[PDB]
Amino acid sequence: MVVIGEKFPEVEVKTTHGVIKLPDYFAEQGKWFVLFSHPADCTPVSTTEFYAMQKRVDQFRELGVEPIGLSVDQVFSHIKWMEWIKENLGEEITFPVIADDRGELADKLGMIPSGATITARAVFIVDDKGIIRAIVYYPAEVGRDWDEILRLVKALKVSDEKGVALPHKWPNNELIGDKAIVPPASTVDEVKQREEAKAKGEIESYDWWFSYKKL
Amino acid sequence: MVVIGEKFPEVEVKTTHGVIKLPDYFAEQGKWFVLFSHPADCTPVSTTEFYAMQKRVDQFRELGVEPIGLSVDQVFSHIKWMEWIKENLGEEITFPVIADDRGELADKLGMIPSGATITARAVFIVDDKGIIRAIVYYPAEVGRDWDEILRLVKALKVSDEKGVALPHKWPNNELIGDKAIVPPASTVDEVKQREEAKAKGEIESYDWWFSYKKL
Amino acid sequence: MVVIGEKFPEVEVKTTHGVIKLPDYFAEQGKWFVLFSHPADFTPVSTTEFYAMQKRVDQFRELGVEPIGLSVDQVCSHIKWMEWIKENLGEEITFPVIADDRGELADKLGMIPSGATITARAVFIVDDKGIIRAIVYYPAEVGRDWDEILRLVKALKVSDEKGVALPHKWPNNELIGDKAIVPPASTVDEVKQREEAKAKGEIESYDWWFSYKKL
Amino acid sequence: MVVIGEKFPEVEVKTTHGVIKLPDYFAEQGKWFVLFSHPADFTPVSTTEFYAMQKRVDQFRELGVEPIGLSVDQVCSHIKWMEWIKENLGEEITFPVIADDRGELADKLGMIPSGATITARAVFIVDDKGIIRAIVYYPAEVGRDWDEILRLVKALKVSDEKGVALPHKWPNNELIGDKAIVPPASTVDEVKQREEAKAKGEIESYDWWFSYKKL
Amino acid sequence: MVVIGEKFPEVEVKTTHGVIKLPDYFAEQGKWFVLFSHPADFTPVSTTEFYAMQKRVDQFRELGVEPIGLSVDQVCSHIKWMEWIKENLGEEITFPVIADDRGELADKLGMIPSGATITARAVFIVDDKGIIRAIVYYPAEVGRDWDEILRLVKALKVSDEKGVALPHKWPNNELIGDKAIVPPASTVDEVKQREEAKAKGEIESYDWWFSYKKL
Amino acid sequence: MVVIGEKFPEVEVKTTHGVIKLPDYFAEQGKWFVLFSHPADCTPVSTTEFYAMQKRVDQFRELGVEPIGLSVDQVFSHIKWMEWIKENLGEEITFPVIADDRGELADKLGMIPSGATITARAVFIVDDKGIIRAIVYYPAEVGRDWDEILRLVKALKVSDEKGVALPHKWPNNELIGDKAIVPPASTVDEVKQREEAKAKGEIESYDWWFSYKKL
Amino acid sequence: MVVIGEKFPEVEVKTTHGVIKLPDYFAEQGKWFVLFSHPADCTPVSTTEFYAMQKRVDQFRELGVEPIGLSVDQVFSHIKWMEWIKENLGEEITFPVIADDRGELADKLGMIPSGATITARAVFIVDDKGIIRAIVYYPAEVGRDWDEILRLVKALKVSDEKGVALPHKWPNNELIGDKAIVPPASTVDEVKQREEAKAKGEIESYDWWFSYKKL
Amino acid sequence: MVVIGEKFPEVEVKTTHGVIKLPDYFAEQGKWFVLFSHPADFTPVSTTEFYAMQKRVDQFRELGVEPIGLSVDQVCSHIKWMEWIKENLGEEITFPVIADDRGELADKLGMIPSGATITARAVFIVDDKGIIRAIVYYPAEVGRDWDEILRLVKALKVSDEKGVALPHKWPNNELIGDKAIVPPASTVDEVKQREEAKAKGEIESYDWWFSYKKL
Amino acid sequence: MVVIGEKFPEVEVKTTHGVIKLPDYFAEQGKWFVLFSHPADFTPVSTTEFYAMQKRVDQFRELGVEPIGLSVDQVCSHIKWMEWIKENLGEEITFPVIADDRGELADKLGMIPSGATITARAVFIVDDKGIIRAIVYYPAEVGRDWDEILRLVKALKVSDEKGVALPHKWPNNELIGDKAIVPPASTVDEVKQREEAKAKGEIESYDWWFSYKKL
Ligand SMILES: *CC(=O)c1ccc2ccccc2c1
Ligand SMILES: *CC(=O)c1ccc2ccccc2c1
Ligand SMILES: *CC(=O)c1ccc2ccccc2c1
Ligand SMILES: *CC(=O)c1ccc2ccccc2c1
Ligand SMILES: *CC(=O)c1ccc2ccccc2c1
Ligand SMILES: *CC(=O)c1ccc2ccccc2c1
Ligand SMILES: *CC(=O)c1ccc2ccccc2c1
Ligand SMILES: *CC(=O)c1ccc2ccccc2c1
Repeated sequence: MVVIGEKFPEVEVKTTHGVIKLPDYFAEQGKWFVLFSHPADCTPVSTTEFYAMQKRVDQFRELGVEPIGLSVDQVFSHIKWMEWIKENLGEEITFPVIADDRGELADKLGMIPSGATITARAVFIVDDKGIIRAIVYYPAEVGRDWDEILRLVKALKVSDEKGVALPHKWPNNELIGDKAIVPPASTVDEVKQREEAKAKGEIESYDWWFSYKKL
Repeated sequence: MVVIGEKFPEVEVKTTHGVIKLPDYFAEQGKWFVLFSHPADCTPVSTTEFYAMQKRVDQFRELGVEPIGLSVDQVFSHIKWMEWIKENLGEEITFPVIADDRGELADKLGMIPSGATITARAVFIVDDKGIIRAIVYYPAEVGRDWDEILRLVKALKVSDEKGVALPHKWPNNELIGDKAIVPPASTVDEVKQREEAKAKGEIESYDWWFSYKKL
Repeated sequence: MVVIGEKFPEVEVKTTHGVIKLPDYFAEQGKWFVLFSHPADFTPVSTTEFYAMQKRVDQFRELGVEPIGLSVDQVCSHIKWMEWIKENLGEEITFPVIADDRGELADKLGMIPSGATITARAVFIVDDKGIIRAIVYYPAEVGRDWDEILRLVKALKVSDEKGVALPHKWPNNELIGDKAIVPPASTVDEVKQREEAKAKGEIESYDWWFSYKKL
Repeated sequence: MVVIGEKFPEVEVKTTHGVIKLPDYFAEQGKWFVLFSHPADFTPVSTTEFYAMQKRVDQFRELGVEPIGLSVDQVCSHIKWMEWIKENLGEEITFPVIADDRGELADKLGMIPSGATITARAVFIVDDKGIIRAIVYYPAEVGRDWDEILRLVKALKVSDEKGVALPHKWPNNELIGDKAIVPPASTVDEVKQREEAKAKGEIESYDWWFSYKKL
Repeated sequence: MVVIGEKFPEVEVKTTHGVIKLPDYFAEQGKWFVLFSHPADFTPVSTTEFYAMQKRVDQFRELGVEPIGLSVDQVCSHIKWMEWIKENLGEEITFPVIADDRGELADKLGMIPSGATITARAVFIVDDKGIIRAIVYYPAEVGRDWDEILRLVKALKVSDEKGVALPHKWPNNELIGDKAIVPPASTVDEVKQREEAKAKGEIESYDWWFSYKKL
Repeated sequence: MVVIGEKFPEVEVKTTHGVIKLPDYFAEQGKWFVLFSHPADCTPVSTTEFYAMQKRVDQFRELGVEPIGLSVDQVFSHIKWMEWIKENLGEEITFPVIADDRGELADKLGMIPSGATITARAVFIVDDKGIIRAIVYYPAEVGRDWDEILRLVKALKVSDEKGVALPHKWPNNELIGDKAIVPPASTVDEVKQREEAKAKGEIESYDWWFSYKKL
Repeated sequence: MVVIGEKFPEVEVKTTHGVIKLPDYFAEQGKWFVLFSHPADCTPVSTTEFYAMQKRVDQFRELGVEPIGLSVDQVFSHIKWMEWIKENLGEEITFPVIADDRGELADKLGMIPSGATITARAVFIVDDKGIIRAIVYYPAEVGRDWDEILRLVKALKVSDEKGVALPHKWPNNELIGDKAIVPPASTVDEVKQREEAKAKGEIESYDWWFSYKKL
Repeated sequence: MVVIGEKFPEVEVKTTHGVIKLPDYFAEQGKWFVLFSHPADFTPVSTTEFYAMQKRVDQFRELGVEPIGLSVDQVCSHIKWMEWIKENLGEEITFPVIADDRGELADKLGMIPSGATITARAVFIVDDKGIIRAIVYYPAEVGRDWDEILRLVKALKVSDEKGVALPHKWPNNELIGDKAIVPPASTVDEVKQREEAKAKGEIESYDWWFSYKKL
Repeated sequence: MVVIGEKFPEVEVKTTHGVIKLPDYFAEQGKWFVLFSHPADFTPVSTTEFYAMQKRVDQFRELGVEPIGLSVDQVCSHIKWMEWIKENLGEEITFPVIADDRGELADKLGMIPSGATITARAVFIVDDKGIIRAIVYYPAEVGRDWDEILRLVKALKVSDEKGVALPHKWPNNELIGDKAIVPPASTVDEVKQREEAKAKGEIESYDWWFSYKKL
């Protein structure tokens, strides 16, 4: 019961890093946060996701995006589980993990499938304004791909710094490559695009179909 | 607005290939469908993405999954855009594209962003039984990856046809590789199965809940 | 839904020249507007229409009448259509083009043919009081004639300011010529003037009702 | 939300010994169950309680009463917690533990304290007929005493077998010792019956209502 | 009907010590109170319980908690029953006994069994803030044990002033003995804090969550 | 809640002489019952009415009317209070006393003095048909007069064996005296039913005003 | 349906002394009223009742209570009937007699028996505060006793004036005599000072609850 | 409330001859009834009218009409009134007397004068069809004349049994005598027939409309 | 729709004596009026009645009451009818006759029979106050008797001047004769000659309530 572009509910949650409020603990220091949920149905796949997210927690943090886990568990079970991951899989877990009980956040963030209080492997990208910028709902049985979520958060970043729209499989589109397209003029072209085209920058056009930055 | 597991609503949707009873046009014939969705026809990102997904439509077709597009527009715009893609890109669109003007289904499926009348870049994987099986909600500025929607529907089909859960980034997991994950022992008697199955060597395991097999 | 002499509905809508409300945005600067709706962008007959009435827009502008296009598309590809016309036809486009979606305004002006969702070729003359003065509905397959809408607007301005009525084919009429028609004598006392003003050479007449003056 | 004597709510619970029907599963084999809710897994007080219940689970079972745990946790981390107990405290847990996520059963039993979402330390004695016979609600911070729940169960059993009432701190009451208390005479034939029984010395008494017999 | 941690309902009731507003009488005058409810006056089990409660009312009061009885009876015959106890059992009841007719409070406290009018054998520990700390509903047939209620009140105090949690059967726990339990490390930084304080000799542990200090 | 002539509510309720059903227990043997309910508050007055009712229960019984007390007490307190009567006022109470629960029978009869949750001093005379013959509601503070209730019952009997009406203060009226009043004739036929063989044998005529059965 | 203690329903009723509001005429005059009622005018038993009521109207009024009859008849019939009374019985009825057509007031007070449209023989003693202090409901077939109502009123004024409670058959109780009952002690301190007062001899008692004083 | 020709209300009325259905207890045996209403029994004028109605009750009965009295009184006091008349005046009243309680039928027939509560002196001649044939309303102060009601009833019977009209003071008319007036000729051919019959001796007449035949 | 005692409705009526407001046209002169309605002019029975009213209009007027006719006719037909009466029956008609337009006064006076639009033979006695004292409703077929209406008006006037009630058929009563009936009022001052004259023969009596004097 949330959509893209809606404010994250600014709620109080107990994590393995204190008790925080979400678009305060991250939005205040101008941080995005990738809030990824977990069912308690499948928790060997959750383990692989936690091993992978820590395996690539630098890439998220270099981007200025804070990973933050979530599940309907208690904190003590999570710290014990993450210590198991450190012991068996040789990997710390450095990001916080929310512990919502009775699934209040998942009810107010729409992560509860109907007929089962948890079946969704949900990911929310929330920007430094607190805007829910992208949602993913994998099934419990299929572990996600954090390379894809890395690509999505890189694309959300680039579209924010450079105001562009990011093609399919950017930056490995088969037609284009890594070139991000400037959103087409919703008014007369001259307002920005003719001023800023290859006459006055690297906002070069692509056969008059669009303007790309390659940036 | 909708969640996984929840039934796909019954709705009559007009498409470039006719008018269909959407949850049943594929279910009755035993097909899955990736109801994906773009903001507006002829947008360059949506064009790169229709191109890419029709270039992967074969791989969606070996898996019994039928692509279908959606947009809050008219079939006229869909067909005009499809024949632009036809002539100008060296490939033609071979999947129905819904005209959901009036936003009857996008509202229903939570597909429009907050404060908008246009649709986001959504994907709904719906299975042969008409059950919403997966969702993603990319924003308009970021285009999907269909390789990672192959991997999600490849993994969904494998989990349905073999009763296994699939790890992070399967079949490219860094702990396991392509080996699935068998359901964890959720019973003390079933736990005793996993220490003997590991000892028997039938499956590999880490801790009687994280058990994986080459299958 | 509308008829002649009815107030043009108060509507807020986006255009290639920005977002305006157009019962009275053109009436604020005391100008008339010829709202013409065409079926689809990048269709050749609509392109000939737009090119021709850009070719003759200085004649509409001189008359204090502001052309404004319309179709159920985006300002996206309205701008791109204008750019294509500029390139391949050597002609700018200098008038707003409403991107009324959902067929909202087109449903209030009743210019969606029954059994369709694409606009016909409608034209509405609206005067600087916000009142509809003429409607035409050409079918989608027949391009209009802007020379005739221009003749309409010249004649209808002349009637508006000089209190006259204009004949068929004015100012090229076979009987009268370019002379207008004075309001018919709808009273016995007025018949006295006409039967007498005809004998002073201010107006010519066929009878006391068919009285016309050179102006 | 439940009271003594009320029938235990008919529910499905996923224990660590499979999925069972509560009022029934223990009813068929002529068994009571002491259902005790603890707040969370890997909790210190809960771990002392689980260790102490295992140390005297046989005393509960030779009474015909089967301890069953409960928590807002998951069957994974119940076994993992019970495995921790096995090698750290040397006492392997042999009774089921309900993994009542979303607290729903807890919500029906009023085991969730005010404002919280985790459970308190509740105990429900339920007999063969699925009737709640006793309830305690300790706070999360105070560990229960299973010797008092044993004493309560022993007394609850004797009052059914032998139709008596049991004195305070039976079988170590100050006034009586281990003699039970016959139900008080509630009519004038029963008071004369009691005084005649006290005359024949079958029972002792302090008065006609407070009459007790060794049993 | 009420649960742990709830505010004791604000109500005035008449006792053998006068009419008192009870969540406020000994709340304002700075004391906890143990509200215990017996089914009827001149009941033998209730008589043994009142005898025992007066035997350990000194121990209750020296802890700052005041016993208060309750029954669906009159203040008349409450005093008559206490008088009977005084001559027959040779010790005088010093604590107030609420006489709530028609079971107003006894339904506000969910303290009458199902299919009954008489009250069960309930106990409510309430702190000086008016907060229900613990609840124990015993069946009419089983007399309570006030040594367990003393243990629970001692532990509730020690948990309030010393900010700890108390193990099962404290201060005679099997694993620990009389030593309290420090609240578990709910954060990974607190996990290091417990790990380091363990190598400071002031708490010892079997793990980072199960830590128990000396007092 | 009940009026004259209305059925006594068929209720089962527990007495000092065992659980009985009211309109039926006494109508079995076709004898009436006088149900007198006292408040549980003003014990001293009720003590004097129980003493008086016992002093004249022989006169009530030989009339075929069974006294039956009622109160919102417990049978233990009741039949310890009646023993107090026997011990301090020297007469055994020998009539049943309903110890009703919640005052349910008080609600069935509307004997509640307003504002309070207790009873007034009600008296219901119910005949061998379960019909309420008379109703008295004294206040809690004023004892009744059973002698008056004696002559009300004697009159209610004699009015049934003879079909008469009984004058004021019968049989000690100062005008009419002992003699009853045969109901005045309400049909011409009844007029000759009153003028039969010496006017029904031995009913006399006062002057001509009424006929009476003197004895 | 009105019980002891309820405010008398404020009604406007016609009487043989004009139209009068009931909880005003006597309340706003310092007087209580004994509102009695007979079934029908001119009936011999009701005539004896009216004769006796007029014979002791002086005793009633010197006591502060003034009688007011009532019937479901007309004021005209009361006037005629009282003329018969004055001529034949030689007593001029002085008190007002209500006449309520449709029996609305009699319906508010439950004065009409079931299976009847006429009134029974009711008596409502109401104090100057407007509160119903006593009710009796005799049937039509039994004439009332105004000596009993007079004793009740004498006894019920003394309760208001002297703040006591009056025993059975006061002032001719077979235990006490004419001495009233002081409020029972409802506190252990009150109990103590009750034995002190008995020792000092101001009151005399059978127990600490049954204390009486000679006035 | 009723007019001539209106069907007499169907009502059950308690007479002194038992309950009867009033319009048709006499319509069944083909008797008319003269319903006459007096203010009250034991009224001096009403007694003279009842005496006189008895003194000519045979003339009414031998003529097919049944007298029936009415008052707002009880059926007794009619019986007692006839007994006073039978002994003091020597006439035993043979006709029934209605006693409508609470003025039901009096309201229906409009015989309660304005500002009063008892009936006036009404007379309703009702024929064996249940049709009100005549109405008189004398005031309470003026006794009626039953000879006028006799000649009115004789005239009504003649006019029904001869189809004729009866003159003023028939059969003692000044102009005509005992001869009855034939219905006036309401048609020109009926006029001619009357003139023919006048010139036949079949009728006499002062005009075609004022024709009378001896009968 | 009117009853005895009401004020005669204030109306404007056109009579053969002019247009009057009749409730007060006669009231102002201090005169009663007997308003009588016949069905139609040139009706035979109506003609005998009009002849008879004129025969005794003197003894109506020497008594203070003015006859006034009424019918739903036109005044012109009224005078033509009086003229017919004068020439044929040889007598004037000196009282007014109302013509009401389609019966307004007749319909509000209930003079119109059921299922008809003409009047019946109604009579209304109206005193100088404008109060309806007596009503008769004869049918159209039965002529009235003005000697009885005289006796009624004599009796009404005697009752108003002498304050008595007139017996049946006064002054030709069978029992009393021509003597009136003195009121049963008490009037302590007045009732002394009611006793002495009772033995002086001035006031005779059949009983204490049935008393009559020569007047
Ligand atoms: C959670 C998990 O490991 C697992 C494995 C296999 C499954 C098959 C079908 C449905 C759910 C499954 C979950
Ligand atoms: C499977 C699961 O949920 C879980 C919870 C806690 C754990 C602690 C240590 C090792 C493994 C765990 C697994
Ligand atoms: C969908 C749209 O706006 C569009 C843009 C360009 C086109 C070119 C050729 C044919 C159809 C087109 C449609
Ligand atoms: C609507 C839009 O964004 C767009 C972009 C590029 C186009 C190229 C050719 C034709 C139409 C276009 C529309
Ligand atoms: C009020 C009540 O229930 C009561 C009153 C007097 C008593 C005397 C002795 C024993 C019990 C009593 C109870
Ligand atoms: C019950 C009793 O003894 C008592 C005493 C005095 C009272 C005064 C006013 C109202 C009720 C009372 C009851
Ligand atoms: C029942 C009634 O109205 C009645 C009864 C006896 C009577 C005696 C004398 C006079 C009137 C009576 C009326
Ligand atoms: C009501 C009734 O029966 C009644 C009323 C007045 C009377 C006066 C005199 C004689 C009898 C009467 C009866």
